Amino acid sequence: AKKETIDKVSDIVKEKLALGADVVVTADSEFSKLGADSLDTVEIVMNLEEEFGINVDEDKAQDISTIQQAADVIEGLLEKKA
Ligand SMILES: *OP(=O)(O)OCC(C)(C)[C@@H](O)C(=O)NCCC(=O)NCCSC(=O)CCCCCCCCC
Repeated sequence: AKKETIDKVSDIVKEKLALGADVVVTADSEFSKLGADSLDTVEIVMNLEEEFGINVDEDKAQDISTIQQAADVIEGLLEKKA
């Protein structure tokens, strides 16, 4: 995934887990480290699915460990369609 796609996901996540002002997010930052809980984590994918207009199961998003990890998977879905 490019730096642009990462910024979009990071922007939404940091905002979802906090204000994003007092929180630092990186492509190497793990979702668990950010504090993303079960109630939050589900919200992260929910917003991304709506923002990116895609659909992904939580089971598949298991290989996700960092922000970019999800970014790469999402980019793949976009390429699949159209
Ligand atoms: O929701 P919470 O109160 O945290 O409940 C936790 C729970 C008690 C259910 C615990 O037993 C639990 O987590 N069970 C499920 C197994 C588990 O530990 N899952 C961890 C989820 S973390 C995860 O998936 C990290 C990546 C998240 C990616 C989200 C964005 C993906 C976009 C494609």
